[PDB]
Amino acid sequence: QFPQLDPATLAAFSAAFRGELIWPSDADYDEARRIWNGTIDRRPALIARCTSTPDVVAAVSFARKSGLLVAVRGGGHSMAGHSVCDGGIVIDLSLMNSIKVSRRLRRARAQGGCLLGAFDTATQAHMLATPAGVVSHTGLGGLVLGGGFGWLSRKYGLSIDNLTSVEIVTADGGVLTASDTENPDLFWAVRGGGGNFGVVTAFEFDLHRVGPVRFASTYYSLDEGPQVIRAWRDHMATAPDELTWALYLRLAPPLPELPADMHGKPVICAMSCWIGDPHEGERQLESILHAGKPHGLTKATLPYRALQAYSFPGAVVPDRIYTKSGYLNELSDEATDTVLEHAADIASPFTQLELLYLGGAVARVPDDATAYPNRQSPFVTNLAAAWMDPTEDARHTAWAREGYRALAGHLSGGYVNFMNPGEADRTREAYGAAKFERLQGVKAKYDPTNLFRLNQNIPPS
Amino acid sequence: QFPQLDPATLAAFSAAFRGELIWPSDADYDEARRIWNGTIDRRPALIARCTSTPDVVAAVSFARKSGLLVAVRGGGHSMAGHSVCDGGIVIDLSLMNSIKVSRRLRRARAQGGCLLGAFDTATQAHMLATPAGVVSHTGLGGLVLGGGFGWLSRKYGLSIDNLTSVEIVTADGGVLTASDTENPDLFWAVRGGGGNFGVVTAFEFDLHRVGPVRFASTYYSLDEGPQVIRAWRDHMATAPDELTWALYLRLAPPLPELPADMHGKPVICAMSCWIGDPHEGERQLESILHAGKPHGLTKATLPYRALQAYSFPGAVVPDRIYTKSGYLNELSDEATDTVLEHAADIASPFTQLELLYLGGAVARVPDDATAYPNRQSPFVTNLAAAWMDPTEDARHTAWAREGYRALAGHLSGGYVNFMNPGEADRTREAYGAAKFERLQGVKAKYDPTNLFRLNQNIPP
Ligand SMILES: Cc1cc2nc3c(=O)[nH]c(=O)nc-3n(C[C@H](O)[C@H](O)[C@H](O)COP(=O)(O)OP(=O)(O)OC[C@H]3O[C@@H](n4cnc5c(N)ncnc54)[C@H](O)[C@@H]3O)c2cc1C
Ligand SMILES: Cc1cc2nc3c(=O)[nH]c(=O)nc-3n(C[C@H](O)[C@H](O)[C@H](O)COP(=O)(O)OP(=O)(O)OC[C@H]3O[C@@H](n4cnc5c(N)ncnc54)[C@H](O)[C@@H]3O)c2cc1C
Repeated sequence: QFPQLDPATLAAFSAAFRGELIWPSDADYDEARRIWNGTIDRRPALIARCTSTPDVVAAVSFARKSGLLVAVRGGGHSMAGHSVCDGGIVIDLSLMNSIKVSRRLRRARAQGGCLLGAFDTATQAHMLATPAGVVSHTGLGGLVLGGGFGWLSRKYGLSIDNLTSVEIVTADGGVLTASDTENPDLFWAVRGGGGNFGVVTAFEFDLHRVGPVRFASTYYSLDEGPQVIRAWRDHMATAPDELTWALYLRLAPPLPELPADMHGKPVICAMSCWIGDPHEGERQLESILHAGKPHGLTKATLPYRALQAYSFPGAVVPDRIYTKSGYLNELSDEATDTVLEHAADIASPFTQLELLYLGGAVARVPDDATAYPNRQSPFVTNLAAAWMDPTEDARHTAWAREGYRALAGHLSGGYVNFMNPGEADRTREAYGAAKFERLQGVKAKYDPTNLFRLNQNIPPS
Repeated sequence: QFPQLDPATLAAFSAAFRGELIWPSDADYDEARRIWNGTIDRRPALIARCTSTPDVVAAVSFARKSGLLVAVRGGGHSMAGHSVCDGGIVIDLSLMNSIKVSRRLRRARAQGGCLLGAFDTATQAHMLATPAGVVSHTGLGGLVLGGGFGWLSRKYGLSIDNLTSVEIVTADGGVLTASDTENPDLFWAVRGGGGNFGVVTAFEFDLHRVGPVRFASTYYSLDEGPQVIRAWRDHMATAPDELTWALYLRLAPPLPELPADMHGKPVICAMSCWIGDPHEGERQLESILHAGKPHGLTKATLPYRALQAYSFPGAVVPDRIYTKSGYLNELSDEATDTVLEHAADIASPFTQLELLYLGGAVARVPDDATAYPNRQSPFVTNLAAAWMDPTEDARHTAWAREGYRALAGHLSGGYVNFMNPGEADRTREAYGAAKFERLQGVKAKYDPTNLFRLNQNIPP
């Protein structure tokens, strides 16, 4: 926390760095060191709030020369707590939030500290968009480096499936461009390989015209759980790419569109949208609303930016979280009953068991085309415990582990962006042998000293 | 657009500047110089995309020493076309988009090139908010400098009502902080005085906790205009601050919630929300949804970031715009009949005659407390023509001038942020005589040479 640093190397850093520094003595230190996973409480020796690529260069070099453990933070959403370290440096990108958008080229160049909401605002000024996650205050940086999925994915792929190049500052402090024609080995590995390979300071995306989106959300009783999940599973097997439909098993939020009788009870929250013409969307969405008896139905036609900003409306932002996730190739009747059993035990108002269906454009990309594993597994499940009181940490986490272990025979792989702080040992199984090996090769070449290790880490061969 | 420039001056600029420069022969020049108002087609000598306060200092100094006319651009939304110039320099702030939010202090610090949706995204990470306009790709910069109202304004006041300081780069190239206790004269004037005083590089705002908001939108046939508008004006006179309710007279959008038989027909779009508990919200909104026979009802409970991003679902972004706007102290029956007459002439899809009701927290601030005029006038009406084809410019433009002149007997003042490119002459009437005089005194102190004149200009 207060390590001795060489004064000369510190002075050099300072003259070269135009951003803001935050030291452990400063009034804003405790707030700046907080990340969205409030169970992570770590005290860096320094927070370096970078404002340009040269800033990031100066910070990487200063960390390398100084031997400080490097944490890189984009939006701070790491479910594993990777964006803050004890005793090291946080290379904080959050003030690097610029997006340039060319309407004529349908192209966006976004800085590596951008929030999704900032990105979506900029592109939707021209009615353009590309795929990213569903929660507006997520960081673009960590999400895209992991793959990145959300509302537009079945139609347009992962965020990485629309990435055309990056600017990246590597461990030696060099700046590189990686694309299909420049450093293509590196460009393959950052598309799903995390922060393993250097600090991405700029992402370039291809964009799509995305007009108003017919959206519906509704709640079903858990009593109809088997019928609704089976309807969903079967429907999605053959659904148009334009339909996206997610199920979130949760306590029903105390909202006026729901009967007060249902408040605080476990329910299925079904969220769905049609990426395409809204009169077609009305017809498609209507055909799936009656999976069970619907309650608290909201239907609306939203600009895409509002659909992005919609998840997940509540009075409280949860302080503490714990996730256990994996992919499924098939969702059997026995797996569904497991899901529903564990759902009924849910305790916190903020906890959910989510069941996502990917496939569509995501699956049509050849497996070896990026470092993202598991394109062929269309289902994702996430036991996302979330709560407030730290005295309850044991009970919440036990809930998520029990559900995972009960589902374990059905699960395969794992999305790097959904790993928790105790899942370092999941990296090889999540990527697979062929992928984990080619990633190690690229690690050996670009970060042979493993300067970047506060991520779902790939050690160099 | 290709002036002769001094090599020493230019070299000084280059050395001190760390942003991106765009010259006329660059491939991204034509796209960079386009602003929201597509009727404004202008060619600067230079576009300087600043990336920090010292960038802005360098660009201001350079423009002053070169005698380049200065345009300042935050989000490019100027209804008057002020953010681009022929032959000058555009100090383009769009890359200065960062926001720091303290949860513990309920405070944010936003750079001068931020977009509303970026600001709202950052503060809503902590369930916090402060009032701003209703379209997210609007620039925070020009919006706040002229006042700024939107959904949270009845409860929480104008954007400026929540501003506690600014960092500003003045015409002589100095950097200054202005607040209630530091250069308070300048702090009074930037709250409503536009970009007249320098380039704001950071805005600091107090925030409020804003959770899920109950929201409703519905359409009424224009036939029921007299009773709908009367219901609205009478109800807003005594409405809780928590309720915001606006009317948009327009051709009905081809949305699936509206019957096919109303598409493109003359309607009132009523948009409302309750800033407060959503169960109370459901009750209050139910009470106003039958002002006439409702059609195409949407009700949702939305995070505030989604309410902000909502205005408005449409598949085409309008290229050309022209606005005529005023305040009303009262909306009589004859004024009502006048607006309904002119709304029935709307014969194209993207134009709106908007009818807003402000008051609440906005009218509770003493009138001399900021440079924003017209706090005691609750109504704003905006004839907002919007269209695509340049050959139609004269027809749309005429529609809006005709409505404004028919209403002119009822109208007073004007919101600076709704002025068209031909309304330079309205500045005095907008502010009123006492404000405009206090404003010219501040202008003589901070911008005596009127370097910053591409705004609703206040000469010193
Ligand atoms: C509420 C919530 C909702 C989510 N929803 C979705 C979703 O819908 N879809 C989805 O795909 N994912 C989603 N996620 C998971 C998310 O993708 C990961 O948490 C992601 O890692 C967050 O990125 P970030 O920059 O905010 O996080 P950080 O904690 O800042 O960073 C995460 C990791 O990326 C590295 N990193 C970040 N930026 C850079 C950069 N510019 N260059 C190099 N390395 C970098 C960090 O070192 C760290 O290892 C969500 C997360 C949260 C908390
Ligand atoms: C679709 C749309 C919706 C709108 N809705 C609302 C609304 O709901 N409520 C509302 O109050 N207003 C609203 N407006 C009006 C808006 O407030 C003005 O158009 C505002 O001037 C736009 O700010 P800007 O930075 O985007 O524009 P710009 O064209 O970039 O700038 C406008 C003026 O501000 C100056 N300027 C901009 N940034 C700075 C800065 N950082 N420092 C100094 N000078 C600066 C410019 O020189 C120019 O004179 C809206 C505008 C549009 C186009």
